[PDB]
Amino acid sequence: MSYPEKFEGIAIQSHEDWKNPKKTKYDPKPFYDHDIDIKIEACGVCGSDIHCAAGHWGNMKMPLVVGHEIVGKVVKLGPKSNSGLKVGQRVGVGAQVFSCLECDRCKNDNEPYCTKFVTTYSQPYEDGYVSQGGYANYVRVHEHFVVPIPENIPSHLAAPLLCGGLTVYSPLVRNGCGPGKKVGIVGLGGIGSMGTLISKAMGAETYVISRSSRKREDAMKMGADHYIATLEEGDWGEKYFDTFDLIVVCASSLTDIDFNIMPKAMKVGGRIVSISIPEQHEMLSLKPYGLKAVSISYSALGSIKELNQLLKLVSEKDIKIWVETLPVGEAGVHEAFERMEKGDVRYRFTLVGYDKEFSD
Amino acid sequence: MSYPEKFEGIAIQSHEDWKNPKKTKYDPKPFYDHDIDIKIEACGVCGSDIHCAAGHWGNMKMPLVVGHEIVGKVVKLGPKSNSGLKVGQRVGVGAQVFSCLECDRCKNDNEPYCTKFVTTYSQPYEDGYVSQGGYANYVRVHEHFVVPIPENIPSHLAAPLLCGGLTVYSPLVRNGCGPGKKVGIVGLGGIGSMGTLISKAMGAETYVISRSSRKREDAMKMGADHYIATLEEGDWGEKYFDTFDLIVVCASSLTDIDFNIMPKAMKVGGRIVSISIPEQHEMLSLKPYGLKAVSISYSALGSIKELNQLLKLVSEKDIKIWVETLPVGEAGVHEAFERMEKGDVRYRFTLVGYDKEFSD
Ligand SMILES: [Zn+2]
Ligand SMILES: [Zn+2]
Ligand SMILES: [Zn+2]
Ligand SMILES: [Zn+2]
Repeated sequence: MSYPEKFEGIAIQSHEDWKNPKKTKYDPKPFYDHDIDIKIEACGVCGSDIHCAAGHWGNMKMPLVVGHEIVGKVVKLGPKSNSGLKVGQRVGVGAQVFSCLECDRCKNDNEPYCTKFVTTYSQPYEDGYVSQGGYANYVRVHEHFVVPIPENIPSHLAAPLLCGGLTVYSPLVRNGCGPGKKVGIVGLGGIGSMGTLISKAMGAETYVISRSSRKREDAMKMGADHYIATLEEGDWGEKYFDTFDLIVVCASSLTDIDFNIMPKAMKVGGRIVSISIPEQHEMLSLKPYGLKAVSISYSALGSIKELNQLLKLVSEKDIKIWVETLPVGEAGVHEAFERMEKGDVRYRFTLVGYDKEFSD
Repeated sequence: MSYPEKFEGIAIQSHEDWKNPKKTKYDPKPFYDHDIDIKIEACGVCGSDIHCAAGHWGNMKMPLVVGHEIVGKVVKLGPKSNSGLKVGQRVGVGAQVFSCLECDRCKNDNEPYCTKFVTTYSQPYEDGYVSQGGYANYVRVHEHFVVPIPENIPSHLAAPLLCGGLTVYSPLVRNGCGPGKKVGIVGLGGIGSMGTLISKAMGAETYVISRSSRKREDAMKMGADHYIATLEEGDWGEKYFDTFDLIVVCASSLTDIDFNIMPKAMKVGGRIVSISIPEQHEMLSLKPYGLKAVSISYSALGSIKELNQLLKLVSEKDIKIWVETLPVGEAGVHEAFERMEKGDVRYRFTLVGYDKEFSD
């Protein structure tokens, strides 16, 4: 039925047919004093969306509404709200929808790494409800995770930042991506793109590192000071020896990426940071010997503090990311999905046209 | 014969009988304009010494004089010397005996990571000679790697710093080991000890992390604010969850050290740094998933700049390391070796009594 009691959205019915989501009606999460209800109007299709649906993460309780690069308007503030959000205000939600907010890690701004962390969708809250939202009309989120969206940034062009962009940003900021640093982006995909842009925006000689050359042109349109085609190198680590300060590996899987060569290209003290989460059956594997004065680590999402920093940056220096809009709906999602697997996206798919798909 | 033309020392004759070195006479490295000849009077027995001799590193050209925690006196400066060393001066030499000194990494103070790096022993120079020195009367080293040894630091108590100590120091300094930081030392062995001391000396709440409790008493005598016995924990990473900033793993091998638990105990941004080099057939193996906001890397020796920093620190705050002297000679080395394998050392063995073992 109408808003209040029931939410509607394009939802997965079975991992078996994850490519065919059907519009569905479901009960929202119980509303809490700090929660906020946001009427959605745009949602970036995140690679994670695809892996989840396909069940690459495991068997998830269905039905299931995916999507977590949300940009909608505030349509109802809970009793104890104090974040300073007004009703009808333009807001965003990313991958995190809950945290404890009391631990050291939260107070210290590392909510993605909280003991009691909960993700936007597919995860049951401490009370049982399995997080939904995304490819739907409304999403119910705790105010700490809802953010203001700068005026100049358009919805379809902001949403992707709530997750993908943030994901690249966090490690880039945290590891000094800035003036005079040499940064490599491994995998000019959805997240790969924003990182390439975000990276430059920060003033770092950005190198884009892909396999073929299919994307050389784009990487360069994006402002990448350099591009590297692995298949055309034999030993790129050898050629680019001692050049990088930081390399953020953001690629769907971690198979076609030899991790015994990469270190060579890192400066003493260099850092390789992966943004990936592949089909569980996968593991990041590399020869130990090589981590000689070069560290390797993994990163998850970012802290809302940073999510804000990014939005601001994307806003202040007019960062135009590459998005191709699709119409929300059993179809749009389908295409969206279909294509994302084929890798047939000009980097980011932002679902829109929410207004004319759910009605009243 | 006498000094000039031939050097003498206790040398390995075959990996097969690496425990029975025999006093030997061998031709020094050709003398070069910056080289320096140091008459040895003390040399710390380094774990590396043991692995090399045993052939854990591979088949090495024999005879072979091991030892690279050298402390002797300057007995001959080469033509172009300018380091400012005087003759008869007290000096030290560690594991590095050569570098290019022109590359970025050298000028930038990372000579251990130089393209043309050469180690004190077992390595042929760009000209062919296989680096010796250590358990001998004289060692011939390029001035860049010979260092002044503070007055107050006794020889047998300084030598171990030239390698072991430096090895722990480097990563500790480089990763902020200091006031208000929580640091863990994994493996209270030779290097483990100095690190425990050095660490405290710098003002870091030092935790010592070993297997049994056999060393609890010592670790505490050393000033360790805490001690942890793995075998008595079941899940120490769980108990010490989110506590460490840095952990330096300095243990002979890397087998009895589960690396899927350690990350848990690291703070977001924490760092695990190994100092180990095990019997080649070995590899540092751990579940990928865990490097969540925690990085893992490896480190080699230190930069002479740091080697100096350490000597200074050990000197200014009177750091007494744990050394048990032995008499250089077919015997002393034997015992030294024998014991080091059994692990029967109160941390560091410093060979001495060089004066009365080689004569004229
Ligand atoms: Zn995501
Ligand atoms: Zn928390
Ligand atoms: Zn050594
Ligand atoms: Zn060099």
